[PDB]
Amino acid sequence: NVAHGLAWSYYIGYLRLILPELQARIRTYNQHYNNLLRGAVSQRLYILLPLDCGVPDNLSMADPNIRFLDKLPQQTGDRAGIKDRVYSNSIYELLENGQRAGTCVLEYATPLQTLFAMSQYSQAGFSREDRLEQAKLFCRTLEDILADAPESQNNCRLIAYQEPDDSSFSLSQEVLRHLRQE
Amino acid sequence: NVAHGLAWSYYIGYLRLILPELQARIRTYNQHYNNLLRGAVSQRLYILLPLDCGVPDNLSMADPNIRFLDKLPQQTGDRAGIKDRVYSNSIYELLENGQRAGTCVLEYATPLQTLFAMSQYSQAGFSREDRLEQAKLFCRTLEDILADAPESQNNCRLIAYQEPDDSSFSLSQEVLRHLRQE
Ligand SMILES: COc1cc2sc(C(=O)CCC(=O)O)cc2cc1SCSc1cc2cc(C(=O)CCC(=O)O)sc2cc1OC
Repeated sequence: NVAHGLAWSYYIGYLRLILPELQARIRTYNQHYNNLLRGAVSQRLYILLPLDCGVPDNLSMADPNIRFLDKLPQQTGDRAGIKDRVYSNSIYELLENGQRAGTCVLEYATPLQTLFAMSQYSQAGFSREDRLEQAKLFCRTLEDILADAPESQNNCRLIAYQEPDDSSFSLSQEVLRHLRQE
Repeated sequence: NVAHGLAWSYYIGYLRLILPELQARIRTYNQHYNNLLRGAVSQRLYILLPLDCGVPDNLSMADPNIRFLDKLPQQTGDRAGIKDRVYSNSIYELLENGQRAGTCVLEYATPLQTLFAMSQYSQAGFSREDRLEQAKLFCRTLEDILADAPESQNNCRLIAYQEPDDSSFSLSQEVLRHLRQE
C-alpha cells in the first residue's frame, strides 16, 4: 500500500512533469566546445532502483567503477507556489576497468530511500518483511505506470538490481549494459 | 496507509533536509536594497495544506487577495546522484482589502496534490471515501512527525483548511492569521 502511493507521487509529481522535456539537456551538453565529440549523452533518464538496500547518496563510494563526471543544465516550472521550480540532474561516467563505456544523465529514485527509512521508523509501523514487497512494488508500480503512460514510458529507463552473500556485484556494469540494449 | 508514506517521504526527502537551513533565505531578501525596510520576511516555511480539494498550482487564481510577490535565493545538495540539488521557494504578499498584512516564504505540500490525483487514477485503486482520511492523515502525520522531530517542528508552520456550500472562504486570511499567532 505505501510503495504504491510513492510510485504514483513520483511519476505525477516529478517524472510526469520532466519526462516530456529534458531532450535539450544532453543536446546542449554533448555539443559544448569543452566536450565536443567526447561521448554523446543518451536520450533518457536512467533511474537506479536498488531492491534490498537503502539508496546511497554518493555513487563513487558505492561502486569504484562509477565516477562523477559533471552536472547538466537546470530547469523551471509553476509548482505549488513555486513559479520557478528548479530541476537539475548530474551526469556520470561508467568506467569499467579503465575503459569508459559511456556517460548519461543518472539519478536514484528518491522515494525508494524514503520507503527504507520507514522500516527503521517505529512510528510509521513499516516492517522489514513488507519492506521487500514495498521496494519491489515501488519499481513494479513505476514500470506499470510507465506502461499506461506512453508519453513517459520512453525518455527514461529503469535499472533495478538485487544484491543481498558475495558475488562481486557491480552496479556500474548494469548501466553500460542497459545503454547498449537499444 | 498511502497518506502515511507520503508524509514520511515528504519530511525525510524534503523538509528533514531543508528545515535545518533556509534561515538566510529571508535574511538576505529582507535586507536587499530594493526592499530594505519593506516588511521583514518571517522565519519559517508556511505550508498550505487543503483538506477537501486538489492543490492548485497558481495562488492568484485561487484567492484574489493572494498575490505573487517574488522568489527567494536558491540552494544545493548531494541527493541520489545529484551533487547539487537546487532548492527554491517563492514569496507571496497577503493583500487583505488592499491592506498588505505581510509577506513570507510560502508553498503547498506537493504530496497532497498526488494523493488527490490517485483517487481519479483507477489503476491506483484509491477511493473518494478514503480520500478524506488520506489528505487528513497526510496533514496529521506531517504534524505528528514534526512533533517527534523538534529540529523540524520549528522553522515551519502548517496551514490546514477545509472549505467544502459557500461561506466566502478566504485562504489569504488563514496565512495572515497564522503569522500574528506567535
Ligand atoms: C509529490 O511527490 C513527489 C515529488 C517529488 S519531486 C522529486 C525530485 O525532484 C527528486 C529530488 C529528491 O527527492 O531528492 C522527488 C519526488 C517524489 C515524490 S513522492 C512523495 S514524498 C516526496 C515529496 C517531495 C517534494 C519535493 C519538492 O522538492 C517540492 C516540490 C515538488 O514536489 O514539486 S522533493 C520530494 C521528495 C519526496 O520523496 C522522495
